[PDB]
Parts: sequence; C-alpha cells; structure tokens
Amino acid sequence: MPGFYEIVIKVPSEWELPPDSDMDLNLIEQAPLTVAEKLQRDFLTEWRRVSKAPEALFFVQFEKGESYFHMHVLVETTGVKSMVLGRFLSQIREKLIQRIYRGIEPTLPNWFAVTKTRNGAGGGNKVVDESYIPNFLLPKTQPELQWAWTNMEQYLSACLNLTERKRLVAQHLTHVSQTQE
Amino acid sequence: MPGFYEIVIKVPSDGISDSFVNWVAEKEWELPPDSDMDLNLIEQAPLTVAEKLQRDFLTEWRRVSKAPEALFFVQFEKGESYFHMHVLVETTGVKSMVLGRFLSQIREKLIQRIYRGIEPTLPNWFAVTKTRNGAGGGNKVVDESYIPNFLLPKTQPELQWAWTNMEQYLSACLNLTERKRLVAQHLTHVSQTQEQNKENQ
DNA sequence: CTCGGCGCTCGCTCGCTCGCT
DNA sequence: GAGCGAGCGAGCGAGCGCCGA
Ligand SMILES: [Mg+2]
Ligand SMILES: [Mg+2]
Repeated sequence: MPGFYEIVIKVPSEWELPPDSDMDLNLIEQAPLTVAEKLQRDFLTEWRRVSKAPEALFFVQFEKGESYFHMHVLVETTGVKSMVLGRFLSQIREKLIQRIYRGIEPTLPNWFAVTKTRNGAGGGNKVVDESYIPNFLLPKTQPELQWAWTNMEQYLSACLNLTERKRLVAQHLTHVSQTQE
Repeated sequence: MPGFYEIVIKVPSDGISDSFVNWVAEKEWELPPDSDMDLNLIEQAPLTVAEKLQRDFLTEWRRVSKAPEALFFVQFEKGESYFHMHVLVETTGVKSMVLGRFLSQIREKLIQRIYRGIEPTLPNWFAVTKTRNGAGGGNKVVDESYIPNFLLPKTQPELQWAWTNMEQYLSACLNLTERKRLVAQHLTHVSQTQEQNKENQ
C-alpha cells in the first residue's frame, strides 16, 4: 500500500442512500452534500490529470463539524512528488472555484488546505499512512459522518455502512494487537 | 501606481586610446546652471560611457515595452570598487515573466554597441534586482519612494550624475540641496507614518 | 539550565510562461 | 500555426534561533 496526501476542504453551511447502507437519511444534509459531491468529483478529475494516475487510490469523507462542514480527501501520492504538490494543488483549487463557485472565491478562511507535518510554517506535505482511514475516518458516526467515497476495494461497502465501519475498525485493532506479540 | 524594475550596471575605469580621437576621450561635460555640484569630482570618461549605456538601454526599453514616455530614473555612482548605474524603469508593458528575455536582448546590444562585442570582465556587470538575495525569487518592483530613500541621499564623490524624465525629480538630479530637501521631506512623512503605525497597535 | 513548538531562512526544485525562430 | 528553452518564482522543508514553560 502507498502513502497519501490529505487535503481538507471546508464547505459552506435530493440524494438516496444505497440499499446496503444502514445510515439515517434524515441526518444527512442534502444541500451541503451536493456541493461536496461536486468538489470531490472535480478534485479527483484534476488529480488524475496532474498525477498521470488514472486509477489513483482515494478515500474521501464528508463530515459535519461544530462550526463548518469539512471534507477529507485522501489521494495516493503516486505520480506527484511532494516537491511539486503545491503547484499542482493550486491548479486544482482554481478549477474548483471556476467550475463549482462560478469563479467567486469562497469566503471561508483556510477553505482549501493540505495537511502538513507541522502547525506553523516550514513543514513538509504529510504522507499519511493508510491506517489513517480505520484509525480516524471509519469510526466517525452520524451526524458527524455525512458521506464517503472510495475506489479502494477494502472500503467499498464501508463508506456508507456503520456496521461495516465498526467491523473494519475492530479488524484493524486485532491486527495491531497481533504485531505487539 | 507606477512600479519600477531595477537594473544595476557596472562601468569600467577604462580600440579606445588617448593617442587618437574616439567617442569617449573627446566628450566634455558641463553642469547645467541650476546645479550646485563640483565638476572636479565628476569623472569625465566613465561618465561618458555611462551616459551612452543608459541612453541606449532606454531606447531599447521603449522598444520592448512598447512604451514611449515610460518613467525613468537613472543614477551613476563611484564606489569603493567599481562605477555603477542604478537604472529604474517603469514596469508598464513588460510582465515580470518576460523581463529576463528582454533584458538579455538589451544586454547583448549594449555589449555590441558600446563594447564592440567584447563582453565586460567585471563580475556581475548587468544584474536585475530580485526579491531575495539568493536564487529563486522574483523580479523586484519598487515604487518611487525608492528614489528619495536610497538614491537621492548620495553625495559627491559617490554621486557622479543623474538622468530622469520624472517631473518631481528633474531639478534634484544634479542639485544637492534639492536632494537634501526632498530627503528630509520624505523622511518626515516616513517618520510620522512610523509613529502612526506604532500607535495603531 | 532542559525541553519543544514556532517563526522564519535560504539553497534548491521543476512545471509553467511566452517571445522567439 | 508548432515547440524550444531561458527565465520564471511559488513552493519546498531541514535546520536553527527564539521563547515560554
Ligand atoms: Mg477527522
Ligand atoms: Mg549603490
């Protein structure tokens, strides 16, 4: 398994759940999700271009925070060296503003932000390990959890199913537990 | 507001000999009547080369920039090591991304026209001012305050000559009491502005 | 003193711009 | 038109001095 970049996108504050989902449609907010579906889809479209990675592994999760909606994008680093992630990410940020926001930049502070190895300045683009998904994304539960997308086989059935998340989390803790022997 | 590129050109202390007529040796400079400078401290032959450099640089600038009437301020100086010219030219018509290629056009022309195709020995004789002192910054844009801040304060013998089409510095180029006046006037504003900022928390 | 996060520097990277041929 | 390539400069990030704990 490869490393991942994390880009977090804040989203300003009629879908169906797939048959296999156990989630509560009543707790998923329609309007913000529609914005998020465009952002993730278009991000990944541009991502595939700059990285020359048509099959790029990704996991995206849309969450409802205490102050704003935020979307975690995890893309495989293959094809995009850390040294050039910035110049490519700025191209993508611009596409979104044009395609989704009619070319009016969102008011939201820090609304499109890569995850660095440090809080201040001078850090590096963080290569997030894939265990980030069970350790930190899978355990989210409604209403905080709002939606998720992936092309990673392990998580197809997990995106929108709370039981399957629960299982994979536990499957992970077991594996962790196994290495400690 | 007008922004300015800054090119800095070194001039040597040097088919030019005193044993025969030539465009450098033959020139003799007078101060305009309004000037309070000391002509004995101004070096005639470097001055003469320096005048030709800035003159030609400018007309080549008006070509690439497609901007006749482009604002400029140029000042020739005698330093510890070399003579040098600070050329300030308005950015209009030249996007920073293409300054280089145009500056190299001009640099080559000056080498052919003034140096007869023999590239100057001097180490970094034609260099544009960047936003950082090392590699990888952009071409610097300064505003007019750079003139009262860093060029007007010079006195002789460091100050040799100045040329400008800028209304406000016409009389200052070669009048020292004029420079002094404008420097005080500027510093006063800068000082009040400093106070005002400190008091604005 | 030790410790550690933060602000910041600077040699360096490398996809992009665009006048030129 | 096509595409070369010097010049571009935002981005990078290990390293380090500072400062409050
Ligand atoms: Mg999270
Ligand atoms: Mg000087």
